[PDB]
Amino acid sequence: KLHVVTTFYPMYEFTKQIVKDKGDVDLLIPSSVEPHDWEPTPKDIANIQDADLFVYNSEYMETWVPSAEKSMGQGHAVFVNASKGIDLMEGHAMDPHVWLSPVLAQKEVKNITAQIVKQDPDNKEYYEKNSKEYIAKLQDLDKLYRTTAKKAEKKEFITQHTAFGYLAKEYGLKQVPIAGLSPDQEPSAASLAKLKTYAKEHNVKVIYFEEIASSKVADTLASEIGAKTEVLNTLEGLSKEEQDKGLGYIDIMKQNLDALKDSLLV
Ligand SMILES: [Mn+2]
Repeated sequence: KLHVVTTFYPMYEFTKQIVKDKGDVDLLIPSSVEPHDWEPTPKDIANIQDADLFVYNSEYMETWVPSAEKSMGQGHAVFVNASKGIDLMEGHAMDPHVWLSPVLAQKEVKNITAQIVKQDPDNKEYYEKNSKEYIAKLQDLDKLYRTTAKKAEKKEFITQHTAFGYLAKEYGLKQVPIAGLSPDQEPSAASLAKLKTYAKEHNVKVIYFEEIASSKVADTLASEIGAKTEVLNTLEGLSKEEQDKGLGYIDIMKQNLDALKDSLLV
């Protein structure tokens, strides 16, 4: 019966994970479209005040929320951000990718459970039960990263993006991004020469990207940088396959650790 509306995927799962069958949860941003820039339509705005609660990640993430809450009211859906209580981090422009930390993730699950139990105090034990059980999985997940990081002597991983800033900090890891580096078009002669030398003094083995690397790129990097390319994705979205496959936060996050391994445990 409880109706909750969420922004992008990770917010959706956390919520549903604690609510399960006791509530109808949906996601405004379909898992296959950039959430960062996504902008709501009048229809979406309606469904928000239409629901019992609206869950979002951070005002620095879904930058359209603050405007939405104002142009709506309180009698309608009760807004609730999961990043509430998280000291954020060095992004003015803050870094909203906190859910990419199994620890901060737990926090969000707590922050959401709160508003959930409040809104529907009857099913209190239920929501509470599920919540604890997910925080467990999340903690079981945290052990892995915390174990692999200890057994790792690399402590640093090169990337093309930088959404993994909170995952690094949580495990004394260093996320070193590169200049003009895209998974689509290969780097410029000037950039490549810059990255190339950086790999000579860091014995760089793998380079991660937001999505799969194209032929050109994946190839050039091999010969030129003499390195490979791995994914390491932000649970910002899910491929149609993963959806039908069920692969979620814990699943896709485990994938992310694997890739890391092929660099940390060298
Ligand atoms: Mn992002």
